[PDB]
Amino acid sequence: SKGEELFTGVVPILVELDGDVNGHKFSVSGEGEGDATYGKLTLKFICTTGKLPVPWPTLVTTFVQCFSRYPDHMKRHDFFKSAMPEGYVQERTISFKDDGNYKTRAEVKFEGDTLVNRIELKGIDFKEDGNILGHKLEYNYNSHNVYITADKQKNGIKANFKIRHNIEDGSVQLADHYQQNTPIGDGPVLLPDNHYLSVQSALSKDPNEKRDHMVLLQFVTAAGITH
Ligand SMILES: [Cl-]
Ligand SMILES: [Cl-]
Repeated sequence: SKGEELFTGVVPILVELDGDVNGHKFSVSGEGEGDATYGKLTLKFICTTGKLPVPWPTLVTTFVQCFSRYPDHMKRHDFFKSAMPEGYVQERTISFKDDGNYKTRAEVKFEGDTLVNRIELKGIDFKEDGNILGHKLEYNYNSHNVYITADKQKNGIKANFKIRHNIEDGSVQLADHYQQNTPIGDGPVLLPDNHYLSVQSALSKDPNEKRDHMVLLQFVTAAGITH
């Protein structure tokens, strides 16, 4: 079907983010590939402006849910692939409990044969000595569920979830995520019933890379519709 046929193989990915958090500006480029048949992503991100002024884990969710594995019985409800190749706009607010928030606007679409995620991120109201700008968050990542609902009015979807970032003192920082996705163009989309994505993410470093960077391996599987 439309869009999902573009994901049967391994697809190259490009990620590009312009960020400004509390006035601290940065840019990040990423490259890698996705194999939606297995829900599999492999990505490497490089901060092209120097040192990243926020913890890498805080950007994971912002840096391509069209690569989720939708089981065959759920494929009528895979919005993200259905919008391709024209794509979708993905907007989020990420509210760090007792700290500031990120607002992200992204366009996810094909440019030629490459799946691109172009993002602008703005962060406001952060504590300069908080867990984010104080770099108190551990370089690790928990497994989470992403809860998806249809947005009939906008012909798209919403999602809600709460990321839990381990802090170096053995506590956890909550990062509430509010998400809205809108298809690009007048084409057909598959609006889903309520369901979720089960997401596991592993963060590492490239031993040969001297720039500030993050390697991400992620598995995402849709679930919650069966009966
Ligand atoms: Cl970090
Ligand atoms: Cl969760």
